[PDB]
Amino acid sequence: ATKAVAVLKGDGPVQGIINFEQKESNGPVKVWGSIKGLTEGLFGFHVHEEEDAGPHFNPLSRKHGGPKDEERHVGDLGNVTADKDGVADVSIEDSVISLSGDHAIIGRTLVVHEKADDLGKGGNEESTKTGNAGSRLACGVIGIAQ
Ligand SMILES: [Cl-]
Ligand SMILES: [Cl-]
Ligand SMILES: [Cu+2]
Ligand SMILES: [Zn+2]
Repeated sequence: ATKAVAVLKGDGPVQGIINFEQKESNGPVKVWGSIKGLTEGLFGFHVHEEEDAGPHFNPLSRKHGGPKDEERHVGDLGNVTADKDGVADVSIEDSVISLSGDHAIIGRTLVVHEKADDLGKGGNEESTKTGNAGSRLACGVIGIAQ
């Protein structure tokens, strides 16, 4: 098993610790943790390309989708849901991201957005790029667990 952590920080109050674990080099990745400082609602949650306003991590050159869509970016992890006091519990199992190999998400940037991801079902081309999720509230590099 390979383990990773991203520490989400932003310019506002949004912060959190997100864990990743992958038992087999080609097995599903479990993603979990809590994000605080939000407001009640749905917020886009993706792996972005940045390592060093960049696009979603997309090594296979696909269009944007929800996590369970046949057409999606590798980074497309959908939405997290925060309650009235601004806490979202993240618990995701994903088959497309990986922590090893040619397309490993290690070193890329995890992002939580200001608004909801429309899962590529929106009425414009932007929907097929970013899900119309808007600006970033918090981000953090995905690093191998120390
Ligand atoms: Cl980016
Ligand atoms: Cl907005
Ligand atoms: Cu995003
Ligand atoms: Zn995407």
